[PDB]
Amino acid sequence: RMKQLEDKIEENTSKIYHNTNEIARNTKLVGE
Amino acid sequence: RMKQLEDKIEENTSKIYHNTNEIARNTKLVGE
Amino acid sequence: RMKQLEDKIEENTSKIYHNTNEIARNTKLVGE
Ligand SMILES: [Cl-]
Ligand SMILES: [Cl-]
Repeated sequence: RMKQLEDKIEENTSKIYHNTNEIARNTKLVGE
Repeated sequence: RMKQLEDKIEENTSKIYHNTNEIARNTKLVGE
Repeated sequence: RMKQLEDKIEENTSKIYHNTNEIARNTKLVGE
């Protein structure tokens, strides 16, 4: 199971990575 | 411990799911 | 390995925590 769990953690890390970039884009677009 | 760790991973997956939707809403609202 | 995996999960939890706050800021700034 542990390798799969490491898989799942990495899938979450990747989703977070992309979300962080999208948030940054929104932050810039709402900024003055 | 492993079942609890799977729990925690799922709690993070769920938080990511909701954040992704909220980010999408912000993206649309900042869009032209 | 399990302690390290718990580490990694917590690093993701922390990234999510900060992203949630930033999303909230963007939500308020796009709000009427
Ligand atoms: Cl995770
Ligand atoms: Cl956002």
